[PDB]
Amino acid sequence: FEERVVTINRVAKVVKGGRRFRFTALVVVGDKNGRVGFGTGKAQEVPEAIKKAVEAAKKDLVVVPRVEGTTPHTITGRYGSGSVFMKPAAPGTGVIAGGPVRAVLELAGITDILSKSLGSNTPINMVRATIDGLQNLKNAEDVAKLRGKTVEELYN
RNA sequence: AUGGAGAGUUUGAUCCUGGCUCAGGAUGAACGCUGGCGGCGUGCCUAAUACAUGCAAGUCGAGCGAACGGACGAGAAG
Repeated sequence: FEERVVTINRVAKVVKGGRRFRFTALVVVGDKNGRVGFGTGKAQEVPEAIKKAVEAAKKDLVVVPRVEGTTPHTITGRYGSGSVFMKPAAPGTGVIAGGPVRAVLELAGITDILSKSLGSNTPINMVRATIDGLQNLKNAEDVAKLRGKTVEELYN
């Protein structure tokens, strides 16, 4: 699994002595073949935080439906105030996405997509919104099975 | 399906709300520095301010009278 460090944040807890600092890492994990995960890890040192995040991301991996390097249908993934619109694109379009979304889509093995972050730009909520969208993605075969029709009948 | 990227900044730290700021494209542009050439364009946006000088509306003799020019070529031998 490829691993990309989306953000590293120095967080502080106030004690009598003063502020105690730890580092938080947000990491996306993917095989670049329809499985992607995200995890957060916190530690006094950044390498240890990254490592914990990688282990967390591997624990939660989501299967993404892909139609020839794009998504099956347009979707708006929403989590909290985070909102990400993702529209399927033709080959050679490239990944048109910003910041956290790019990492998630690339590691999921999506090479062509149109995306816009419509909500919060906070990295974690953008990632969760993106994952939500991918989770609500559906494939024609499953829709056909659920609706008791052939894929051809689905499209008429 | 031919088409859609975000970032910084309120806190000890946080999530949110929210404004501010930036990365792009464009111009009858101006200014600074610099400057080889060619092709094709563009060039008073302001004082519908005032304007020296030349030029930008004439033509027709197959409408007309008249005037000039007087060829060709009429006479005398100084």
